[PDB]
Amino acid sequence: PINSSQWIANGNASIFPDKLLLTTDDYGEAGSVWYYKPVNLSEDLVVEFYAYLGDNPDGADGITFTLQSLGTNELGGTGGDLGYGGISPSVAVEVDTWLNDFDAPATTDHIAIDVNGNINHTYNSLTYPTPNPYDLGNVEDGREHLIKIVWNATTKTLQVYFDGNLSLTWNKDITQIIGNSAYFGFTGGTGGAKNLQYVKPIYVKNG
Ligand SMILES: [Ca+2]
Ligand SMILES: [Mn+2]
Repeated sequence: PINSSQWIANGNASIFPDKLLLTTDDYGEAGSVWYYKPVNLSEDLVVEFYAYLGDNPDGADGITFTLQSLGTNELGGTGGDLGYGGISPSVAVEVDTWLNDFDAPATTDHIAIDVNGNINHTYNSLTYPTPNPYDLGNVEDGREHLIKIVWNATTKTLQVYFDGNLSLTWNKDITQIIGNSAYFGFTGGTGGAKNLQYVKPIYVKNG
C-alpha cells in the first residue's frame, strides 16, 4: 500500500510495503522519510497518519511530521532532536516521548509545534511564538495513534488532532516561515533511550 518510488528515506529510516520506519529499537538513531512531490501551501492541507511510538514508556525520543522547503535529503539530529532538529526553514508537529531539560513546560509525552529546527519549547514560545506543548500522558503503549494535521490557507491556521481529540491550534501564517511550497514527511530519533518508531500515512489532501 506504500509506493516506495514516492518516498525518500535518510539515515536509519526505511520504507516498508505498509509503513515508513523512522527508527528501529536501537540507540543513537536519526531517520527521515520525505514525500517526493512538494505541496502548495497557498491551498489547504490535511494529513492523517497513524503513529507508533514504541512499547517502552522509559524509551525515547519521538517523531515529527515536518513541512520544510529544502528537499528530500534533509535529516536532523539524533536523540532529542527527533531526526528534525536543525532543519530550516520548517514547521514541525512533534510527538515527543522523552523529557529533555529544554522540553519545559511539558511534563509527559507531548505534542508540540516547532519552527525552523528549534526543539526548545520556551525559546519557540518567546520567538515565533508557538503554543505550549500539550501533554498526552504515556503514548509508548505499543498502540498506533491517529494524528490529523489541518492547515487552512484562508485563515492561516494549523490544527493538530491526536486520537480524535483537538490537541493544538495555531494562528501563524506558516507560508511566511517556509514559503508557499514545501516538502512534507516524517522524522524520528533515538538517543541514550530508544523505541521502534514508525508511521502509516492514511490520507493527504492539498486543495
Ligand atoms: Ca524530548
Ligand atoms: Mn518536546
